[PDB]
Parts: sequence; structure tokens; C-alpha cells
Amino acid sequence: SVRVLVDMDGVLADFEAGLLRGFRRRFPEEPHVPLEQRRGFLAREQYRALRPDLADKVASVYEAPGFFLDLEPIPGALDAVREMNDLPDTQVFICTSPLLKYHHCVGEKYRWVEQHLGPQFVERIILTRDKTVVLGDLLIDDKDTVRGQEETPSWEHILFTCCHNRHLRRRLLSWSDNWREILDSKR
Amino acid sequence: SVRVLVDMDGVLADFEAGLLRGFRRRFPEEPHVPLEQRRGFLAREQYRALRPDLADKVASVYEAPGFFLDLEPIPGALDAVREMNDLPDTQVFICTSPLLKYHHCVGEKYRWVEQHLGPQFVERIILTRDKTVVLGDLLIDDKDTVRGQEETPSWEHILFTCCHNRHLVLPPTRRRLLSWSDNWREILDSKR
Ligand SMILES: O=c1[nH]c(=O)n([C@H]2C[C@H]3O[C@](c4ccccc4)(P(=O)(O)O)OC[C@H]3O2)cc1/C=C/P(=O)(O)O
Ligand SMILES: O=c1[nH]c(=O)n([C@H]2C[C@H]3O[C@](c4ccccc4)(P(=O)(O)O)OC[C@H]3O2)cc1/C=C/P(=O)(O)O
Ligand SMILES: [Mg+2]
Ligand SMILES: [Mg+2]
Repeated sequence: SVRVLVDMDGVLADFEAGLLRGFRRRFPEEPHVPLEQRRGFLAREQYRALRPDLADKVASVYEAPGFFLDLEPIPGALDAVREMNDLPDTQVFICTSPLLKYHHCVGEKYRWVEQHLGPQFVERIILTRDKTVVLGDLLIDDKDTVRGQEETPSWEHILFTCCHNRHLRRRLLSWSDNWREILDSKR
Repeated sequence: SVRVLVDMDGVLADFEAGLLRGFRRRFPEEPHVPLEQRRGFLAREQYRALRPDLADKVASVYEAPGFFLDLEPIPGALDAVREMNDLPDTQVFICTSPLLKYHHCVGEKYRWVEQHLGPQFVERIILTRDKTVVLGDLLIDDKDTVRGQEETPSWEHILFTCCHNRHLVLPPTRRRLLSWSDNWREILDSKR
């Protein structure tokens, strides 16, 4: 049995697009960072580099009520994870970290999964700031390094391609890339 | 380095006392289950056996807004977990399962930890319905069996004593903590 841990932001839920849409909506005069020019996991820091006071403006977007609830799915993500979890001898958990400002993040993520994937996937959510203490064969995540208290995690990190990591170990280019072969490589 | 997974309900947060106080307050006419007569971790099913309409009444108490937020800490728990996490070569995570009815559970548990233990322990919350896929040396929990997808969890399960599990008598091969004043330091030591 292969256990796949699947991150939420940038893999199932389109955080980058939602952040940019929310930023342009609420700060329509301000410069922004086009998705194709995003570099580095931390959007706030790139905004800071664009101009210092844009850091807090972009944070105010992802800290706001509704932000996580309203993210659009990543193309192909929902179908893939449904297909994946229906494969025999395969178990999917949605493994996601909340913001340190957790107030509008934690309940909204449970509600996002419930609406987009249903109650069966709500049962498969793992919230943690340290993915290295979760046991599995693979972790699909859009962050360059995934670090924590296990120096050698049980899972192999598959980097899932997102606008901010496109320009940087196995990679999945999209959910249309061949994720079945990666799972097979663990059977 | 020893990693200790610490459950919330019945170990840090007094769920049983909160449930009974909330039931007596809202359903004062109805029969209840005294804490010392609790048996089995599913309170709702014992109420159901007492009388069928009590099952939904008691659920309404722990499904209500505020319920998890307002629970009192277990005596000694907060001091113990702070001491435990300050020990060298020791890491504590708070490893808790939300209700399937998660709406007033999930945020409230985060806020409970933030208020009673601070932001440093908020960072150490793991929410999961399957504790068996979480890696650690020990899991301290008040539930008789802890089951899930790993047939052989990495951790050893230490049963923490609560009104509903007190009647169980463990085989010599398993370990119990009677309270936070019992010798949890030795259990951790056994893993060093
Ligand atoms: O500080 C930040 N700056 C920033 O630009 N972001 C963007 C990037 C993305 O990061 C994450 C994120 C999760 C955990 C820790 C940091 C960031 P994800 O891994 O879920 O994509 O969720 C918050 C999102 O916010 C987050 C954070 C989050 C900080 P933290 O969560 O408090 O550590
Ligand atoms: O059916 C139940 N009946 C019941 O009496 N309870 C009580 C007992 C205890 O159950 C727990 C519980 C949480 C997760 C899985 C089972 C039980 P905990 O052991 O964490 O305290 O959640 C809070 C408490 O609520 C929960 C449930 C939980 C149902 P679900 O599986 O979350 O739908
Ligand atoms: Mg991510
Ligand atoms: Mg418990």
C-alpha cells in the first residue's frame, strides 16, 4: 500500500492566483508581481523587495476572512486526487500547514475540502507545521525544501510545479504529468 | 531525542467535566451520567443507553459554539507539558482528532492551546483523524485503543487515566499514567 501526502496550497488550491486576484482587487493602484515573475515560496518577501510597505498589504490579503475558503482549485487537481484515492492499495491524506495566524485558515481549509472533495476527504486532512513527522511514501508539495524535526523523512518529496518554483529530485510538472508512474515506482 | 505526542481531550482539556456541566446546565430535567459511572470513550452512546433522546441532547452540548473553547484544563496538565517540552532532547506535539462535525471544533482547539499554552504550542498542534500515521516515541491519550492505517505505530501508547477508562485493568505489558503527578518522567526516560 502506497501512502501519498498531498499538500493543499499550490497543489490542490490555487493560492498564488487567489493572492494576486485579492491583492489587485483590494490594492488596484499598487504594483504587483505577475505570476510568471514569482520567485520563492514566500510571496510576502518578494512584495517586500518590490517595495517595503507592500509586504503588509499582501499579508492582509491572505490573513483575511474568506481568503482560503474562496481559493479556486488547481487545474486537474481534484480529479487526480479522487482517482488517486480510488486506486487499489493507495491511501491519500491531505497534508497541510496552517498559518501562524491560524484564525481564518484552519476552519476554512476544512470547509474548502468538504465543499470541493467531500466528507470522505475531510477525514483525510492532517494539519501540521511539520510534515516530516507524518509517515508516508510520497509528499507532493510545491515548496523547494520541506523541513522539520526528522532529518530523514519517510517520504520522497515530489516537487509540484507552480509559478514561483518553475525556474529552479523528481518533479511533477502538472496534474497532467504522469503521477501514476511515480506512485508505481513505490509499489 | 524523544518525541511525545500528547492528546487533548481528557489529557490536557477536561472534556468529560465540560460535557457534564454543559448537559446539566442546558438539560437540567434530564437524567445524566455521573463522571464516576462513565464507561467507554463515547459519551453519547452511554447517554443513548440511559434513554434514547439523550443521545442527540448530549451531542448538541459538544457540537455547540464555545464548547471546546471553554473547557477547563486537566489538573497538572499544563505545568507538565510545559516542563516536558523544556526538557533537553525532548519534543512535544499536541496530537488531536477533530469531530467529523468540525465547524466549532477545529478553530476552537487552536484557540484553546493559544490561550492556555501560548503560540509556541500552537506551532506544535497536529490535527488528524489517524494518529497512527504520526511518528513519535510515545502517545499519551485516554482512549483504550488507538487505531488507524499503520498496523504497528511507531509510538508506544500510554493510557492516561480518565473517569471513562478507570475501570480497565491493563496487562503488565502496557503502561498507564494515573495522573500528571504519576511518573511521566520515567516513561520518557525509558525511551532515551
Ligand atoms: O509569512 C508568510 N509569507 C508568505 O508570503 N506566505 C505565503 C506563502 C504561503 O505559504 C504557506 C505557508 C505554510 C506554512 C508556513 C509558511 C507558509 P503554504 O506552504 O501553505 O503555501 O501558507 C501561507 C502562504 O503565504 C505565507 C507566510 C506564512 C508565514 P507563516 O505561516 O506564519 O510561517
Ligand atoms: O460519535 C461520537 N460520540 C461521542 O460521544 N464523542 C465524544 C467523545 C469524544 O470523542 C472525541 C473523538 C474525536 C475523534 C474520534 C473519536 C472521538 P475525543 O476522544 O478526541 O475526545 O471527540 C470529542 C469527544 O466527543 C465523539 C464522537 C465523535 C464522532 P465522529 O467520529 O467525530 O463523528
Ligand atoms: Mg504548498
Ligand atoms: Mg482523548
